[PDB]
Amino acid sequence: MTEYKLVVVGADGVGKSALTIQLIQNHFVDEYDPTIEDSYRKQVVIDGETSLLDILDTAGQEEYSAMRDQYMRTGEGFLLVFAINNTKSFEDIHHYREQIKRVKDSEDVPMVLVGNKSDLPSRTVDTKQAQDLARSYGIPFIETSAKTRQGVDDAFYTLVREIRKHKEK
Ligand SMILES: C#Cc1c(F)ccc2cc(O)cc(-c3ncc4c(N5C[C@H]6CC[C@@H](C5)N6)nc(OC[C@@]56CCCN5C[C@H](F)C6)nc4c3F)c12
Ligand SMILES: Nc1nc2c(ncn2[C@@H]2O[C@H](COP(=O)(O)OP(=O)(O)CP(=O)(O)O)[C@@H](O)[C@H]2O)c(=O)[nH]1
Ligand SMILES: [Mg+2]
Repeated sequence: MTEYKLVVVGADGVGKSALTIQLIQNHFVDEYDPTIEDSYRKQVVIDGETSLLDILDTAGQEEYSAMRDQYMRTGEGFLLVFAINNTKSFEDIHHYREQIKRVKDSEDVPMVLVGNKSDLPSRTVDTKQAQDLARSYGIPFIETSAKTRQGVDDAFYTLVREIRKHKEK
């Protein structure tokens, strides 16, 4: 069975774990341990292909050991998550993309930009700003809410499709 290694990255509090748990368990809860980093799996059918998604939900201290580089390098695609109510989380996207390009040693890594917490009224990052950034990176942009489930399947399935496009090259 086909398997895809997906990694969910971004600033604290943006909703990486809530997104992951929506994908796997189809629900939202008010609280998630902010400290837990681990991998999870879901079996999915995307465009008729059955596959296993192994999802690394990142967390924990900001450290750059060689071991951490090597683990990140096994990721085949990355969700770059920010929250639409947190400008700093959007500003930090650049850094996460640089670290991915560094460990993958490539300017062509499958990535999707994800603007999470789309249900909240307290927007500080404009949709247009995010679209322009994703266009500049050459990657898709998906608006999500882990709370309502808006966009969640689309974000993960779009990342799988980006991985397939890379595999065709
Ligand atoms: C992820 C990943 C990541 C990759 F995708 C790819 C390759 C990587 C190779 C690494 O060896 C290591 C990583 C990696 N591991 C953890 C990070 C992290 N933490 C602290 C918090 C926020 C998320 C979670 C984990 N808990 N924080 C920031 O950056 C935070 C900011 C704010 C304070 C200063 N820095 C610089 C920028 F300004 C942004 N980067 C991180 C990072 F790159 C990598
Ligand atoms: N309204 C709303 N709340 C969200 C959404 N996604 C996550 N949350 C909430 O935001 C907070 C952070 O959620 P969490 O999933 O732990 O984020 P994280 O990015 O995993 C935090 P860490 O970086 O420490 O692992 C929680 O209170 C969570 O329920 C969303 O789409 N909408
Ligand atoms: Mg988390």
